[PDB]
Amino acid sequence: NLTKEQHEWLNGWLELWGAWVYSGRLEKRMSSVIAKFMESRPMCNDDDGMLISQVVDSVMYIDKKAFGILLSYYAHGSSKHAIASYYHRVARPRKMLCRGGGRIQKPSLATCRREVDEILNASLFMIYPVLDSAFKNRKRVE
Repeated sequence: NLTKEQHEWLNGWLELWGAWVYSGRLEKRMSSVIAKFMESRPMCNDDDGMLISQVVDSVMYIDKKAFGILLSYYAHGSSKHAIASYYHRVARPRKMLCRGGGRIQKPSLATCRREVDEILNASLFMIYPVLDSAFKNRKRVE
């Protein structure tokens, strides 16, 4: 988990970046995931939008599911509850280790809400050091 101040800082940047992405300003070549997402609010400037997009793509490409959830929340502006409702609606049957033995069952809505929150938190944790270093790298060289 990030500290409260680190979260406020990164969440702020991701809100600005998300609005910039949603306005269509990211070139398709810079991220196929973002481009595919966009085929289906104050904003940062273009230099910052590109820098953040390169950071996010370079971190989140490993987990397309989490990447999509990040884009739903920050770019489209969907609430965590709205993302979890759809996540729950399309969820696959899972092997659940219950008391007395395992069973096959689709996850509850409460479980899907917790998982969406955890996925967003884990994504911000991964993004934070890379974005912090990206801004510091730009400052150093320029």
